[PDB]
Amino acid sequence: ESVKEFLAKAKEEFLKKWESPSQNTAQLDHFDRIKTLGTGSFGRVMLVKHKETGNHYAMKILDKQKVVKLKQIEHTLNEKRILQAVNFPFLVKLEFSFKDNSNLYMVMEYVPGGEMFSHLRRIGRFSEPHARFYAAQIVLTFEYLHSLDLIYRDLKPENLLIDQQGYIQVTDFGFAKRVKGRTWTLCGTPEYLAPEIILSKGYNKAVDWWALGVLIYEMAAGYPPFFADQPIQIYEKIVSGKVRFPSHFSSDLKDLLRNLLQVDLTKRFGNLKNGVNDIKNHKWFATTDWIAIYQRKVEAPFIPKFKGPGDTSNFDDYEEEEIRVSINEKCGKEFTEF
Ligand SMILES: Nc1ncnc2cccnc12
Repeated sequence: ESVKEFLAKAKEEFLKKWESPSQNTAQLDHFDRIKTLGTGSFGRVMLVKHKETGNHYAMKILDKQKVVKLKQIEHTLNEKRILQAVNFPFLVKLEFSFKDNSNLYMVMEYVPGGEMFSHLRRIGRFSEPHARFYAAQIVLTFEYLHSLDLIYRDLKPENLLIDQQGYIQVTDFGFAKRVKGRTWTLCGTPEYLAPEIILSKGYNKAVDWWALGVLIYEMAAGYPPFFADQPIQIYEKIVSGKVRFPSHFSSDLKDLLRNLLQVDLTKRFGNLKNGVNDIKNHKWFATTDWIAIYQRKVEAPFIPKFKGPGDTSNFDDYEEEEIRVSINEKCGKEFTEF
């Protein structure tokens, strides 16, 4: 009942913000630009510093004209509307949003420890206790999101930031969506796509649980279970029903992964009548204190090395390009609700 009442209150608070989203809560010249942290086909993420408070933030900047061209309008409205409405210990916090003639802006707490991707590649692979610590946070985050009728759809090591206490902060809600029933958009990263996405079926929250299986495999092995030079070759392996496990995997880990990487979505863990409890009660999680994880009372496997809230040493170097704002408004109608 404690879990039921927790999720009931979580949905109440989410729906209130979902129905009346915040808008236009800062502007660009409130911030100093420090460094580019990441870049993509229609946007980038910048470390900025608020000029009055001195607080650091990660500012995601989306070029409206490129969003329209790459057909991401609904997705970018999804991302901001969901992000301003959620509240959970392992979700990055959105502090401000706003738009101008050229760009959409989402200003989030800056997580200085870097992406899980970098740490995993630097160490090679995580021990099973280490992987289990991160996986538990994802299980709880998906329990939270799915109860709000949200699907995340972009689980991968690059989107999991390690914070100052060594806990996960999920970033990038670019593909997240509120869904009652099924949805159909082809999106995600090829290595992490469930078979039903590849086969163009109407799919549901089960694709997140599949992605968790890929993520746990990758954390524990150092590479994802379906790998190839071309995406088409990755897709053939995903739909085949065949995964090979390293010998060092425990029997409990292999058993959990066979049930998360179940190609038949009606037999996949997290999508059965017991929902998430088939995962939480699995023998691989027998040592996990779910409440202690939620309360951030478990000592983390490692704390990232960084010097302070403005340290960027755990992120990589990108060409520094202008943040240009046109003298004319672009795509005003398409982003009216942002
Ligand atoms: N919130 C963030 N904090 C730190 N680095 C990031 C990189 C990409 C996206 N978001 C962030």
